[PDB]
Amino acid sequence: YAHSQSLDRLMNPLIDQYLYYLNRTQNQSGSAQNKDLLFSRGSPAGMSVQPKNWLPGPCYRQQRVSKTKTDNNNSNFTWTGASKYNLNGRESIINPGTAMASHK
Amino acid sequence: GADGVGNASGNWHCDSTWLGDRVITTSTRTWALPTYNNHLYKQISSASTGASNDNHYFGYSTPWGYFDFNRFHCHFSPRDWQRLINNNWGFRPKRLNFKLFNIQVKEVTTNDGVTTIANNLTSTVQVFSDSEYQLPYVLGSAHQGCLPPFPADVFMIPQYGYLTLNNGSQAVGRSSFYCLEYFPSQMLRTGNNFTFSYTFEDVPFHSSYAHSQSLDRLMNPLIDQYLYYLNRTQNQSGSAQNKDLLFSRGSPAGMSVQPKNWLPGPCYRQQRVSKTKTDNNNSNFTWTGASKYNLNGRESIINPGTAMASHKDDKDKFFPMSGVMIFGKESAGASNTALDNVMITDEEEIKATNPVATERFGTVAVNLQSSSTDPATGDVHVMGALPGMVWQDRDVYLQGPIWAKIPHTDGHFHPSPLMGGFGLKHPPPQILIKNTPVPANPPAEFSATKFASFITQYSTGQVSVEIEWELQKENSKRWNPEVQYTSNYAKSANVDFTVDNNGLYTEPRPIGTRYLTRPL
Amino acid sequence: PLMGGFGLKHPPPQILIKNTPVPANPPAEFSATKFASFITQYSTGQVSVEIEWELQKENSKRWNPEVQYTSNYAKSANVDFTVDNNGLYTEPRPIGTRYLTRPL
Repeated sequence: YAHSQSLDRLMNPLIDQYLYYLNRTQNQSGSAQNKDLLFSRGSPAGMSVQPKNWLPGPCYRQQRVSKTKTDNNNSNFTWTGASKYNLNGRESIINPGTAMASHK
Repeated sequence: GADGVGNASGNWHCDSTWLGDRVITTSTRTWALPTYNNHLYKQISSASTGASNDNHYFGYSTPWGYFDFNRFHCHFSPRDWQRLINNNWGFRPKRLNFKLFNIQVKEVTTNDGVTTIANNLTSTVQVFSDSEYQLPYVLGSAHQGCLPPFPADVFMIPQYGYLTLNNGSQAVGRSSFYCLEYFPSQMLRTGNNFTFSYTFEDVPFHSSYAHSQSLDRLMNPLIDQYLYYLNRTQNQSGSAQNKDLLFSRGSPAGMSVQPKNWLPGPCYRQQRVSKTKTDNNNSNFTWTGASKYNLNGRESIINPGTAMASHKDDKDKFFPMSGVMIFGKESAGASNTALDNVMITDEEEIKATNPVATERFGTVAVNLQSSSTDPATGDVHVMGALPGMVWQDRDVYLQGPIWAKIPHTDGHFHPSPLMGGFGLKHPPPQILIKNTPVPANPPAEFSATKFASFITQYSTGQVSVEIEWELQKENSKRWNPEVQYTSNYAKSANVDFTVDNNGLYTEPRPIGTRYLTRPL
Repeated sequence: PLMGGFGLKHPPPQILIKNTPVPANPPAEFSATKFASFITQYSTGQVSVEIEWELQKENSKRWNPEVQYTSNYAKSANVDFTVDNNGLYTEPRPIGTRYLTRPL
């Protein structure tokens, strides 16, 4: 199956949270810049900032590659700049690696 | 159950009863249900809004309201919460009992400012529970609209809406649209009532204790180890400096160097922030320099993050910028509001096993030392799971949430919801409610076009929730008294957790659970 | 009790009553702020109390008549403990209990 929801978009788009976070650390009074600590409560407007319960899957990053040759850096980096592991002196490329989305 | 119009379909059960290893909480509140979205499902998104790649969203809003009691103060009174906290090493939910009754459907006509409400007796309200978990679950997001902590407080029912898959402001093929009328639901007139029960799965006890030892200080202060370590790599013979390899056995003198059996909890570092504005770097770094995660192109701030101690030592003036629980304050506002109008939670008792959130986890060797190259040392700011690690989870608070639905995934790890509480594969289901549409007079000739003329109406009833909590009693051989949550004996203008002259219930501070002490 | 009567460790308990709050029509959009709009209403009913009193009868060997509470036989504008032309109930004087006589 495929999820019809995404981990970051799990809340109720219609309701605020009863939770707060530190929104501004510098207030705008026309005073150019002036310290301060300002908090706001979670809003549908600012989903990226609302407290949440879970984290996305583990990660071991991999080098990007384009299907159209043009986009790609010149040179032979298949081994040179590929993610790999070091077992008793010898390296082996992490091939299918940790399960990660292929392209955004 | 069901009996005429002039017959109450349920009583006011609001109580708590203590039974050795159990406690039963029972709450009743009066509620009010508006007719949402004028009976309509609406497509909603971030399109033609302020945008921001990290804030885009696609979803729908339903004509349906929903019940929410996922908050400890929905069940425990302050006094109770005190009892719970001061005497119990742990606790958890077992059984749940939900009753809905005394339904009253009012119709309101409003003619020239003169707005009058009457009883529509034959009108019906629909309710049903998502027992099969086929609706997007919103309860585990710390939203508003729970049962009021104060029993005498009437409340408004939250509107139900949900988010599906979005490619910024746009939906995809695999995006899901759910119609709540495509569920069987029970219809109620004024004399009817709805009831329902649930049993919690086996979740571990919330740890309402604090350790009276710390992971590093677990040995016998009086005795040497039979283990050795490399103490000096350069001897002092007055020869300035001269290689050498010197080993010593673990001693009480040098505890920081003794071999040990365990590691502190995982770590994902957060930026420090002072409560007194002065100490803070100038500039607006709340987003700019906040720890966050990157999910399909969009970033989201790791809010309550991995469970870490809030501030080291005495420095109670600091706190992780987005790594603690911040509560409203009744008089607090939307988005302005200063530190004086909020309450920040101090996760202090967990210092004994967990890394401090603002500081680093530790330090790692980063190169292969030798005669010709100096030994190097890197700082480690992010630390994943390690065989031998142990830790506590974030505490829970009287104004805090109780449980959250473990997402249905091919895999998860120590699924304690990150805001604190109980992680349930099958949580108390969502109870959906809704006023049934009552059409106004239609045309005297048939018309296929959608119906738009509705008699406007709302509803009121009582709701009762009863929960059975299993306690884990304390078995301490500690000789000295323990720390307890207490009220300040001294005189005062106001009494903690009461109403003021204007009759507004107010909660002084957040209260955690970890007062009693178990050894490690 | 110093004002006179029966001192009870567990007296007839307090009977608390109250009209149940009936909200007026709420906003067409959700609001977390405390609810303030109530349909104003009151209530009427009858109440009945029934009490069983144990008497301790008199066992007197006194020869001469006793003092009794009596109403004045003589003519009068008003009858003790009644209503007036305006329909107002009125209690002429206080009446204690101690009329019959027991020896010490």
